[PDB]
Amino acid sequence: DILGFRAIEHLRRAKEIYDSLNYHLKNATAIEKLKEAVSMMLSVNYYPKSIEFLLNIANSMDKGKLACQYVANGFLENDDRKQYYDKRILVYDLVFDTLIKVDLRQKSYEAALKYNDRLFHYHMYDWLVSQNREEKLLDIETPFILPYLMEKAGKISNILWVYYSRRSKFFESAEILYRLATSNFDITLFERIEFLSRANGFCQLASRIQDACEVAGIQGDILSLVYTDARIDSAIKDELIKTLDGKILSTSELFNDFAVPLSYHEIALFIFKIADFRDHEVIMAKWDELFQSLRMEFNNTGKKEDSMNFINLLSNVLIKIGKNVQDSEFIFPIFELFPIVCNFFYETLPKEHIVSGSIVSIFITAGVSFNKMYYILKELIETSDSDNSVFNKEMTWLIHEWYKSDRKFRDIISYNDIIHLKEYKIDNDPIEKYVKNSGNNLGICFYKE
Repeated sequence: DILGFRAIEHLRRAKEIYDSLNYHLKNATAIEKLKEAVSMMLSVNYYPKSIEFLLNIANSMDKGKLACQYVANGFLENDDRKQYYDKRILVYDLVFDTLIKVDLRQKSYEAALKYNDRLFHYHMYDWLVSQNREEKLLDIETPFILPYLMEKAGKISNILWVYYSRRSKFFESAEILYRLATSNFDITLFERIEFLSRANGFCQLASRIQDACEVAGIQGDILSLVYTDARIDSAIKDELIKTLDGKILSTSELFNDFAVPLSYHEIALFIFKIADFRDHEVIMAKWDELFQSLRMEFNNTGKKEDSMNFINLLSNVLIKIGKNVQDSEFIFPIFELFPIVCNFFYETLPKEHIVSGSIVSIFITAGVSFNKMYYILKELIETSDSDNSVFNKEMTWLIHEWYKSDRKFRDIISYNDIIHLKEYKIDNDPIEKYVKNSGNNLGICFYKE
């Protein structure tokens, strides 16, 4: 009571004016009263040691660590008495209310920070996030910053856009953006992926990250299609869109709840690759649909235009999904597929609109090497007892396409020994001949630039 009036006087004399400052410090050791005392401290620019004062007082009453236990329950019953917590917050708030006023102003911040009190920092930080000084957190090097961010991990995206940033160590950063992308709060794919584009960049984890990138991408495709697709209402779309941007989904869900009812057959195919499906029948069953749908939209008038136009778009669709699934031999059985393609070509287009090379150029452009494409075709020719009039024209086009594309190839067979082959034959084979003399070493795979 009186001791308080005396302390207030000790600070009153200081105001009229270092000694009285010490008399105020000691005066403490001995609520709205406690505010007043400070207000006068500051009149003489007494901030830094004012804070310590306030803090020391906060620690002097709890003496100690009882509030901490109250929080471990965070209860409304007496828990480890709430009173202690409710008290310190008031002091804390005053430490903030004063910090605000410092708006040489850095010597007052590095006091609070450079001061052992978890609860305080936990609350200083909370106080920083409130007035959006979130980025300032990224400039804090206290032993209590780390845990704080960790605990508050799960607008938390700020805490996390703060965390993966925070970590200048890549492992930890990535492990964060991963969960960031696989989380529950609404976060568009474009960011879910940029989280992965980032997370990936830093690098079992790789495993789960890549998988994610892949499945995510598929949704992006399905999503892009739902736009163009005219079989949908914009609200349906939207509902769907909500589901697509919103998270990564079970493949079977992606397949059964989308690719099928929406007959996006390329998708289902690409899915097959990632999931590592192999059942030839079902794989081919899906290829069949692909071609059969393609057929529906075509308009055969016998004109050289509609033919080419379709040839193009057809070659286009194929090369796309081709690039995506070519590296798989079960999703991309070139031996079973190339025929079917040619077949698809003639079964639809006027024979006179089909040019030698139109079919094979697709696989080549898809990402298949000249080397692989060659042997498969050669087999296809010597395996069948039929005419092979079609494959021959293609092979003829292919060999001519290789020579004029690879110097390494012209270095084995002369321009003379190439202009001869107008239609392919096992004995006319310029490659077969060069092998019966120099060996079967055609050098590394030659792809299309």
